[PDB]
Amino acid sequence: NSIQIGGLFPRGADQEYSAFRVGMVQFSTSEFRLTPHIDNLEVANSFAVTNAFCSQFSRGVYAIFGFYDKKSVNTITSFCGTLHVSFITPSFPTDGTHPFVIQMRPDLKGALLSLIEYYQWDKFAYLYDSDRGLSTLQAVLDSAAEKKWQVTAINVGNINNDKKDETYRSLFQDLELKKERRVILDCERDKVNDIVDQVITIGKHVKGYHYIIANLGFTDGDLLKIQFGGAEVSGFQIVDYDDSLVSKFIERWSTLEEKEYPGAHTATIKYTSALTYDAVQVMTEAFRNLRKQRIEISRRGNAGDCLANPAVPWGQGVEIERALKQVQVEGLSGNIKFDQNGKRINYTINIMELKTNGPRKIGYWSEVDKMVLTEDDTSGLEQKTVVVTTILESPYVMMKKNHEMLEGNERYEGYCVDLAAEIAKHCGFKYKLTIVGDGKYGARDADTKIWNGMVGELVYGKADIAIAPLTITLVREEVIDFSKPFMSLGI
Amino acid sequence: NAFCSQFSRGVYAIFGFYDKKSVNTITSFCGTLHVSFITPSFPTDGTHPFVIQMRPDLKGALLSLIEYYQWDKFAYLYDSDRGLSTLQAVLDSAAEKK
Amino acid sequence: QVITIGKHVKGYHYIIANLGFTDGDLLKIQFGGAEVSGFQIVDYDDSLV
Ligand SMILES: NS(=O)(=O)c1cc2c(cc1Cl)N[C@H]([C@H]1C[C@H]3C=C[C@@H]1C3)NS2(=O)=O
Repeated sequence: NSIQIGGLFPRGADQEYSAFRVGMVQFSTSEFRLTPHIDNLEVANSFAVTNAFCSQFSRGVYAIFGFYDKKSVNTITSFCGTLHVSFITPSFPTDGTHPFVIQMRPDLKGALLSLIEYYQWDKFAYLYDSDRGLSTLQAVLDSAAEKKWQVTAINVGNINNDKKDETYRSLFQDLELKKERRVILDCERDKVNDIVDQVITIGKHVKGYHYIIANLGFTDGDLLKIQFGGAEVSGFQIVDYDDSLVSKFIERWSTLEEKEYPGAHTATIKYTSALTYDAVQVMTEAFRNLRKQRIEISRRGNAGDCLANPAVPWGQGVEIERALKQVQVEGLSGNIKFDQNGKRINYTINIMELKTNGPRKIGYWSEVDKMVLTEDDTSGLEQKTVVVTTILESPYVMMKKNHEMLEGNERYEGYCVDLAAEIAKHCGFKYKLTIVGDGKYGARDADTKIWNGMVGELVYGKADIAIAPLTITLVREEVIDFSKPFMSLGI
Repeated sequence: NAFCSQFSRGVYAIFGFYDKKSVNTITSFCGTLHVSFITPSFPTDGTHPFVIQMRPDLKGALLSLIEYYQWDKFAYLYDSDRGLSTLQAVLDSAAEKK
Repeated sequence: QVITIGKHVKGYHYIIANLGFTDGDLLKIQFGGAEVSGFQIVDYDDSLV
């Protein structure tokens, strides 16, 4: 059953079309085959989108797969909601709940709100690009108003190429006026690779700055530039290279010839191509389940003008979309589920931070569950809160009256408490205030030399330091050491 | 449907309104078919040919009025259906005039 | 390698000990913030030059 479909592809989406050609024969042919008529045409001109859509409807196909631009989303929704033709896409998700659209890209916005709330920012800059749309820009301003944030949002996308070396210099020097430190980028990969190079030229990647990339292929762009900088760069991934089928596709993908499939003989892959691959899995699961339920899709006639007045559609496409919304397989993004509208739920997004060795994950974020860090505590050097022993003596070390409600190093008060804070301020270490157990100053035992008290805590390696009323004698210098004396007294 | 029907009718000059969702469809037909279109609707953003528009721009006057009232901190309630060009405009002057 | 590891901000200061100071690349650290001085024996302003 070679079933007629239609495909829309931009002039330059060569990696994506090659991944579609791979996924075409990656799994098929125990059954029905596909008849893809490919349209390597533009996406900006909605008249061209109209011509291609009426051409493929003149063909009379059952389903159309491809991309759309923000100047075409209204046209695609307006034709598909009329003519009941199910349309599937990997592009940016739509704003309104529209029928007959399945969209392969998950949400980013709740993830990005989770990331900002995890880092606990208050004031930042937001460089956005207009031509991807403004839904995230609308979403962050509401929570910025509620969560008392201070956003300086800046449009950057309409800047031409021929002034594109000094516009960024004026832009970041205006950011130097408020002395910005925290930048969220929201662009395509080309604008990211343009803006990272201009940052690394004007010298803004030292320790102190902090960058969040709002894309899905965090490692799909260049990261060898600002890897060794000093700035810290975080982003998101939906394609995790650790997994079994992922690494299988990596080995399958690397061994292909570049000449037959352009952009294929690399290690990594674009997330757009990954979703294009999973789209074939969904689309074949559809016609699989319709032969499971044995429902015939016989058109039984020709199609005609797309301008038919009034045009009348066929509701077996409604049943096609109904069976599309029930597809649940595993793919490169993980599990998939759909809503009542065609939007994706049941996804998982990995949080990816850049380190010196390279990228690494620190946690995941689900469709309902918030940010769960994976407890990756590779911090090998923790400055230990050192052991400070003392004893209760007025006014050297005294209890407070409200010690149960307070905690720890706040509970004690006196001369020695004030002194130890000065020592730790001058020396930069961490400390915890402890008490000697046996309640003594300490002397040695007869015939066994067992120093008890505050002496043996330092002799026997128990306590680390002792700021306390201790008297320099002759018999104490042999086992512990003393500084210069700080307060004189007598019997 | 209406535009294809009237160009099949052989219209010499097209006039009518548009919302935020059909603006690309009409400018994409008119740039190809070279038909003069006239409108009282909201003005566009990019310089498109064959579109005459009677509604004047606003953003310069509104920025001048904010500078005259001498403000620093305010709220801004918007609707999306007329477009978001003014919202994109006032944020840049917010970035400049702090 | 300096411009990769990020040592050309305002504060650092470099002296090139050569004769063709402009014969090498200077578009890299021109906009940095560091200050770079050197020597020339071939002056492009002159007539025969
Ligand atoms: N007047 S006092 O007892 O509180 C007192 C006693 C002393 C102080 C400082 C004070 Cl405020 N520092 C001295 C040190 C300073 C120098 C000279 C000896 C030691 C080094 N030791 S000390 O003689 O023990």
